[PDB]
Amino acid sequence: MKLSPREIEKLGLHNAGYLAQKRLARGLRLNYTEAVALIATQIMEFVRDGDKTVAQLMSIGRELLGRRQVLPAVPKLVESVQVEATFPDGTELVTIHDPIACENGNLELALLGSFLPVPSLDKFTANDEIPGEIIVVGGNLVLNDGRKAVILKVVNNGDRPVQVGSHYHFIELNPYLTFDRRKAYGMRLNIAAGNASRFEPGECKEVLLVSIGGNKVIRGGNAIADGPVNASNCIAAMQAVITRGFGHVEEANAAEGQTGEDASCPFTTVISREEYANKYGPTTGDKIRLGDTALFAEIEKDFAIYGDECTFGGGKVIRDGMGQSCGHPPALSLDTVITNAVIIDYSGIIKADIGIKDGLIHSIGKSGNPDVMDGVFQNMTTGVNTEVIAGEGLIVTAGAIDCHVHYICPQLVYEAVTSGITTLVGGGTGPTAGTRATTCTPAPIQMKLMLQSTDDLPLNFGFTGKGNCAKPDELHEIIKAGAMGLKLHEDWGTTPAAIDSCLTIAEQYDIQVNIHTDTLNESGFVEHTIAAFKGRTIHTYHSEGAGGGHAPDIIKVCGEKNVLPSSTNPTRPLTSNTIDEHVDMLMVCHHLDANIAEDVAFSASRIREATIAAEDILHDMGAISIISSDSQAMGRIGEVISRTWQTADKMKSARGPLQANDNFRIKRYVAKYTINPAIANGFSQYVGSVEVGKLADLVMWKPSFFGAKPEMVIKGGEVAYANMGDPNASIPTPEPVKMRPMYGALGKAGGALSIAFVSKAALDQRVKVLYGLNKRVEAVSNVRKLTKLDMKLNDALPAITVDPDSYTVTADGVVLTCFVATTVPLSRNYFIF
Amino acid sequence: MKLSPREIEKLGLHNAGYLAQKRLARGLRLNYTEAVALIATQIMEFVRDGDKTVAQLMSIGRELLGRRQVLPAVPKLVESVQVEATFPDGTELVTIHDPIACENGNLELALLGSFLPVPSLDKFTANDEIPGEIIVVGGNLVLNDGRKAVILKVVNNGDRPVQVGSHYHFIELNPYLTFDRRKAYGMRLNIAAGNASRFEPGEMKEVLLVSIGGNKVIRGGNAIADGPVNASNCIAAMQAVITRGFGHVEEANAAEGQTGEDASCPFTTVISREEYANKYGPTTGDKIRLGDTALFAEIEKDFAIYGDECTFGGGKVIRDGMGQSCGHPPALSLDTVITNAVIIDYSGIIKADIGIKDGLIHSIGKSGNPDVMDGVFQNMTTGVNTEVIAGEGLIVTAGAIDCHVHYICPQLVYEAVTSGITTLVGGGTGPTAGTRATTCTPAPIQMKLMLQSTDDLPLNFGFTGKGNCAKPDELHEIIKAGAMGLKLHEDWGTTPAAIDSCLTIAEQYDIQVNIHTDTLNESGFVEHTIAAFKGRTIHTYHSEGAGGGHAPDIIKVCGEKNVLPSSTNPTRPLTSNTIDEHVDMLMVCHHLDANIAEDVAFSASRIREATIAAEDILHDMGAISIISSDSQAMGRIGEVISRTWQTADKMKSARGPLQANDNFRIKRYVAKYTINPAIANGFSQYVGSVEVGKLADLVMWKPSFFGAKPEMVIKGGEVAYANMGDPNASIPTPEPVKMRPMYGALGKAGGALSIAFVSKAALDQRVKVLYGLNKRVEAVSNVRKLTKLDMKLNDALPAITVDPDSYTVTADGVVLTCFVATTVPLSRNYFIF
Ligand code: NI
Ligand code: NI
Ligand code: NI
Ligand code: NI
Repeated sequence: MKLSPREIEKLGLHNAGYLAQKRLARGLRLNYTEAVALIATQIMEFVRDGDKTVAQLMSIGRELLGRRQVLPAVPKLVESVQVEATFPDGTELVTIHDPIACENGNLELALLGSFLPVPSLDKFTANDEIPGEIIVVGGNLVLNDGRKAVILKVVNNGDRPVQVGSHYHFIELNPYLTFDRRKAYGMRLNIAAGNASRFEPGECKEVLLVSIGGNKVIRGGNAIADGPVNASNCIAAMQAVITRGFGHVEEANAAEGQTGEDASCPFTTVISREEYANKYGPTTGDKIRLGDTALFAEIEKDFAIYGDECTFGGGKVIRDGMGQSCGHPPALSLDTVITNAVIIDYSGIIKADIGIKDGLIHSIGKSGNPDVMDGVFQNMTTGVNTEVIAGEGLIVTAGAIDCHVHYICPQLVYEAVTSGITTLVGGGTGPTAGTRATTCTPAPIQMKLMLQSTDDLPLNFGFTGKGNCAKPDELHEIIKAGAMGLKLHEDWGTTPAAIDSCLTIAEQYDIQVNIHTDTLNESGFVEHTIAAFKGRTIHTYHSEGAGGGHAPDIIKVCGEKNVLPSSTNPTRPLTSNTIDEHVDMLMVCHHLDANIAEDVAFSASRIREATIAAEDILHDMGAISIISSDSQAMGRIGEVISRTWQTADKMKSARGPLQANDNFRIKRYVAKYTINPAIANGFSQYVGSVEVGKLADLVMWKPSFFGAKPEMVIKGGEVAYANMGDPNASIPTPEPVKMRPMYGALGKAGGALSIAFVSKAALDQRVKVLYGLNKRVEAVSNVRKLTKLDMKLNDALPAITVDPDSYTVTADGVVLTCFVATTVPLSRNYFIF
Repeated sequence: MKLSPREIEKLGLHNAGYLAQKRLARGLRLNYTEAVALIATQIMEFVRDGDKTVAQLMSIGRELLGRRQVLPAVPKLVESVQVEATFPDGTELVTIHDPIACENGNLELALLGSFLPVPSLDKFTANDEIPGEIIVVGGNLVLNDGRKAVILKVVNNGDRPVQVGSHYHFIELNPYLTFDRRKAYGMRLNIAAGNASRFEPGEMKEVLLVSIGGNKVIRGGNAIADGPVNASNCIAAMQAVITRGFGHVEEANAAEGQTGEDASCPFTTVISREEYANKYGPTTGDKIRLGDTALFAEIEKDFAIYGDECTFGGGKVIRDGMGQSCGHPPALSLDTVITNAVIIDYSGIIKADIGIKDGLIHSIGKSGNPDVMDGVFQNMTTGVNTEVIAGEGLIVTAGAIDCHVHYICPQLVYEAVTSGITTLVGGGTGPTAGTRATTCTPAPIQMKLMLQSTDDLPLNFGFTGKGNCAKPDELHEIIKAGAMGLKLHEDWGTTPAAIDSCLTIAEQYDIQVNIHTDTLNESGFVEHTIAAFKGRTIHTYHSEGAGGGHAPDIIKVCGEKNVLPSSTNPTRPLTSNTIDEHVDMLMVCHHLDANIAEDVAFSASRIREATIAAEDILHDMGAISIISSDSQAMGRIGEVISRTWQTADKMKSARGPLQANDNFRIKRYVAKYTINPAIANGFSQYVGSVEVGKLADLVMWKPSFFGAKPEMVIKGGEVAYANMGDPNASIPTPEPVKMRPMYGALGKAGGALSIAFVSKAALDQRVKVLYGLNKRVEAVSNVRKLTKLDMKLNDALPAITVDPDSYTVTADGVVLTCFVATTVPLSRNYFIF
């Protein structure tokens, strides 16, 4: 067949269309991903037929699926569908804009060529009544306040069209525009940042101009006015205007003034507030729905000065001598700027530009060019050598950190980064019995190998040894080898003696101890394991206990001051299939028999509605500080983030507000998979939050998709993984769009962008050198003096009791009961399976 | 002063002349080295004076030192003295040939400028009555037997001199030589390999010509006769002789025959036998005095076919198409050939060419070009790409192997290679108390460091850990780190428990255990340590015991079948200062007081004339198998070799012959610092003898200096260290000549040429990769099944008793007594201090 790659991919795309076609013919309402596959698939077939032109399919594509055939969110999610195919005259791109352009679509034609029977309308469900919607405050904003202003007559005396961007130095215009060049001096158009005025030939326009800000130095254009704005350089600019024949007619009468903050001043330009949000993303006071949850994030603070937003593109702001600085010291240009980002972080929900330098977050604030703009500090310069990642309208958060990882297969890793995870911590050596049961890399040799194995992958890694030992001998060895933490697991024996010996070792080496307790209460009940901690910091895995630990009351640990507790994700939150699923999963993982009295006793003692319900609440209470996966050993790597938001969404709907928005809950929860995993494991100076001085491990989200599927994963300042369409296409957006590794994941790049975390002892020996690692290696630290109070926004310490028969949990006197949700967000709207 | 390096060196050369001047003024008869410094020094001063010419100094230099002023060896050792100095007309080279050209010299003039009083003749001792002398068998040798021959008239009709080498293809000569070219076809001159016949213009000579050998293929010269010699190529050669105007007159009458082995055949050429030895070094039956000892090596076998010796030089044998082959497959050219070497090695004293390829000894035999010489095998081809090291007249031995090394300072190392040592085995970490007492590199960290440290040094290295332990735990670790052997030392405790635990480990890891027993008999007497061996292989260091062990009878170990025993070198052999030196040395190392009864008791129990006398004998018996240094911890790195021969010289003179030459003794001893240290430590497949397949770690000796100072040290095929004179000079021989590192000692080369030995367990983990070592790393093996019978030529097992009071040693019933020698060879004749 001589299949080129693009042919192979389209076969896949087609397969997805056909599956969507089969669901449609069943009278299922299609989700976003289904609508897309189906339409791209048909477009490709119509091109194969050879009967239809591009202009035709542009129309035909709007009339396949109608409001009736799709889910309530789809008409807002599907802005359009793009695909390329081979027409009779070669490859052509077809864009279908607003494909849900009607009520009924055309079923016959949506299925045409599939040979699937065409369903009747009444086979489809009835329409129900907008993910990531921006709720704009009512009103207008005056651009560019407190600046000298002038209105000038401008003529296009050329024979061709001339168009001028918002930030072009007006004196430097095409010599064929005629106006008062002297009055234009130091001025630029008073219009929304990044648009333009178009002058057809012969046209006369009356233009509102406003003064440039900051240092008021003009660079570029025609070099008419090179230099700082002053009386002396004005005289020189005018000399050059005359000599070089730049169109000039004095307007002695021109209205002059300033942009004053009051009503009906003719120099001022206003921008409708809904429209501000659409161009540049939301600003202070606006709220943003997280994905299709019920959560709203309100912009708390904005660094933007209205009218100088950093937007990149033709005629736009980020151009030489305008928004892009020219003449500052080269070493301080930002490597990359992320423009107009909504940052959601435990430390604040804000609107800001983010500058990246040397793989690090260099600054957060208002960025651009100090020669032309007020308010640009010397650490936020967009310069010649600065790349641009456009955040307008998107959310940025820290890369997620999953601190309960089983390295069972390398593909867990791709699934992780693709969901928004950039750091993994746990143990394993591949698909062995030991690794499948416990987060342990047991032999020094295997430490060596896992570090070397994962050395090119664009994530930060930590590996943990087997902590189950009643003598320190072999623990010293595994830490010296490079383990950055130890796992105490019952399958290797978690006994008071092992617990003690392992914590004494943690005290010496400043590493975290993660524990899965003695479910069987073989050598003690939970109180005996707590006693054995002896007031020493310890991280308790899946603290609720479905995934392991003292039956039935391991959850008591969420009330010990020295315990840092996490949950794993599959019990999150309590939903209608939770219990059934987990019982059987337990039966499967423990090789138990549905028909034996005691097998079923063990399992009913392990998987308990009363405690999972309590887990939803303690999680909302900030009594459980972290959420993690338990990847392929009871939990799900790609669902750390979504299960966090699904827990938040359920609690918002069940419980009281926590402090006219959901900010306090949003920040509490984002902390559970970003900052708190980093604190617990001892590397929070390097990652876990959007703050200056930390790795620029950064995930871009569409608000409509937030918490389900991100756009782009930045690793150490460079794009590591991202949504990507047809590699052969004329743009990146045509089908099939899927998460693929990017330049940050090829060759040596993964290593240059990331950190392998080891113990200080291992680093003292330079295991980075010994092991031949190209990834940066750093030591973990500051882990032996943590208490629950060091967990950001999750420092609650209830008195917990658990009834040994009913399993009912009481916290601070209050019986904890929670309902069984029948659905969750961030699921049916997003996934093809 | 702006001193260049040469100026700095000559200052040292001067200082040596002046010291030699002071000694002469005292009426000391000078040795070789003194004579040289003195004469070069005066020559440089006479040059400074500016009064005398080169030709003058050439005569004056002969009349400074006379037979009276020098030791008996000097007139044979000092063939000449060369130096270069700045005359009024720039730098010029002065060679003084045969500087002892008279009886009285000229004292005043030998001191002139030194302002030292000129001694009178009677202050000098009276003359006494030849180191490395060759004793030639009486007679002649017929060259080139069994070959077609012809005598031809040859005339030089050219106007300039023409000279032809022994192996040039005669038909290929200058076209101005006139002779019968057709008879000359396939012939060459029948003269000694490497010389020539000179034709002045117009001269007529009657030349003996003999047929070429091997395949008889002609290549090179003028391309007259390109091809295998046969009637068809003859016809073509004659065509080209006619066409190209090569001088040709038919000699219809020429005498034709062959080289018969009878007397007075006019076609044959004989070489006087003494002359043969002088040109090509000795052959079968000749004998060579080792240095200035009484030892004589007789050549047991010669591979040469008389007349085809490989000698390289202008006009000589090793030239394109003659002895240097042209047309064989390029991959099989030797990298280097050592021509006409006497090899002295445990396995035989012989005469052979030695072929080196890929740093290994590739072949031993008759080397050359199979197209023109008989007897050249395919693995002995001197090719275009073959380097020549000329061994004619010289002795080649394996690199010495010192297996009792304390790494106290890096300089031990240079002192070792410069004396002829290429492998070191021992322990240490530098000048610490532990390393100054024991051959122990105790920490894994220090193993890594010492291997990294010594990585560029052109010697093979083995490091040994601390074997003193009653538990195996840390012993496992040091071997895994890379130790290739363990040392049990009393200073760390050599108790029966430690001995057992250590040897049990050696059985697991296949490494050698070296021991210095419990001198104090604190824990047991020697019996008890022997019992603790439990029949297991163990290397006993300084088995005599002055250097350490059970007082007074450690020597008993030389009679245990599982013991491999070595001596250190300072007690070798028993001479008049031995006992006095050692008592004090013991006092100093043990911080003892001459005035405390028990300090003097311990000392007298440790240092024992009776046992040291017995050591001379058991050494000669082949009852002690190895001689080693104990470098800087009672022993002397640069004297492993000299002390071995000094011992052999003293026993020759004291005892009966061992099997009309000294071959058996010579071989027995050479094995003590070559093959037996490599067998005992487990790397004898790589080094320790001049045998095919092993590294080309080879030392070139002048017989006159053999066992004192070597000429050249070849490390893995490349010269690593050698005598070198003035780097500014026109030749390499002018003063000051001293041992200097060569190209094998610079940059990356030392590593490329050598091996670091580790345990198999360490190599299993790739410590070579972990430690970033550029030196090749290999594992030691085949060491736990050795018995004294595996020691080459040193396998004797006497029943030994030692009287606890008289210290008298008895071996097989015989009381061992030996005299205190007053002098030793390989000392006063050679050293400047
Ligand atoms: Ni677990
Ligand atoms: Ni787990
Ligand atoms: Ni010793
Ligand atoms: Ni020693």
